[PDB]
Amino acid sequence: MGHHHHHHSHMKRSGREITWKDFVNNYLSKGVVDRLEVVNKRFVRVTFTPGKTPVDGQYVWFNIGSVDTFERNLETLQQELGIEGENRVPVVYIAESDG
Repeated sequence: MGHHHHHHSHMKRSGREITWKDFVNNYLSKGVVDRLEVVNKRFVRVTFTPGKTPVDGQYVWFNIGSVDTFERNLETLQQELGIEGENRVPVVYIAESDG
């Protein structure tokens, strides 16, 4: 049960640091990605579809720096891989001043 874990602990970034190319091939094109949550605009968390991996399943992430560059590449990437409205991966902008 992933319910009993360290709740009173800081978000250790997100999880495992991956590259954009690894993201595309092993996750994005496989449809196992639900959404891309851009946390504090520093990086993007690859959110897995609820069922594939739990919270304890340890989510993956990648640094972008240039949020603009991330978005241009993502929307191009989607139109290349034939992603239409249903497979379009929702981009959720996150920015807590705490981080």
